[PDB]
Amino acid sequence: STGSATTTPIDSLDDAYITPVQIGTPAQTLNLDFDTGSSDLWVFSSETTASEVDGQTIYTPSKSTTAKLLSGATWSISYGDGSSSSGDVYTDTVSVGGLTVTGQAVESAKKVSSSFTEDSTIDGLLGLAFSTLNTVSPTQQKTFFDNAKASLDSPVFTADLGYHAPGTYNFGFIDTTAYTGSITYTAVSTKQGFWEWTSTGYAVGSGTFKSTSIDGIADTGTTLLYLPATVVSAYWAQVSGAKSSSSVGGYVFPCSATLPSFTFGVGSARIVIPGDYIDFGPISTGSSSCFGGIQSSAGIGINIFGDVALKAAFVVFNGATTPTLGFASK
Repeated sequence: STGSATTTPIDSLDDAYITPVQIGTPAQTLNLDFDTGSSDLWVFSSETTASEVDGQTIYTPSKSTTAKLLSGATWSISYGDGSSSSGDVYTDTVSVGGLTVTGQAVESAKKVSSSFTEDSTIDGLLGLAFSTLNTVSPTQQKTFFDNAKASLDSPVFTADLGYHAPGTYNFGFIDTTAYTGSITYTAVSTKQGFWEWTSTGYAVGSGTFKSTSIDGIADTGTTLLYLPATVVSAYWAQVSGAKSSSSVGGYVFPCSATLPSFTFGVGSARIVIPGDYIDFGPISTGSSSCFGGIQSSAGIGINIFGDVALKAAFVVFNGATTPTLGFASK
């Protein structure tokens, strides 16, 4: 089998991407944030504290004839950005772009933190990291991809995120029309449960390429590119008027400035992030100070190749017995 679904930016900055997911019988369609940095499929629901729902579409398991309580099961997650949610668990039928999993754990939120409530466009998350990170207790549950894997034509999914435009998640096949050149594959460590890999270096604009190993994660659920402070400083030093602002919480720059591209290494291959992808707009309405899309990972404890980086590529998440990642230009 295969599946293919369009993913759409939630706002004009590409702060996140939402993908429609059918849950239950009859189908309830929720728009979920596909997150290769986590491993829980959780939804706003009829069980979510009423004061914590503000515009989201909810899953109502009592209206699904295929929903079954996973008795005794609870879940609770905290994300790198400080947000969190928790609740209980049902199993139900979940379809993405034509691909159906029966018996998928659907984690129903009883509580969500303020940032989730405040984002009316995201109805939940669909985790696509390794199932070892899944928070369901007492019995850890499998991701949608893990459940689908054996049925897929090939045990892969691909992320093709758009810049200020829709893109595509495919399951079970590689669309050879969706990228240019060849796909370069690189090794993955699953030891932390992430799609963790080592970039071979970077360049800033037309500058020479610096060969240096940068361990990080391919994370569709993180908006920006977070890299070591050395790398980030080298980038922003090429932007007139850029500075790191403690009060804002990262590098800002005047919008009158021209952003250089940023190149990252995948083996001997190179992915070029155009300068415009690094502009995240005014820090506040009407401000002339713009927020940067490349920021320091210092204090996160890991480097994160988030959407800013991934949307410059066609990315293969290869779930073969030994997982790997593939990157192509597009």
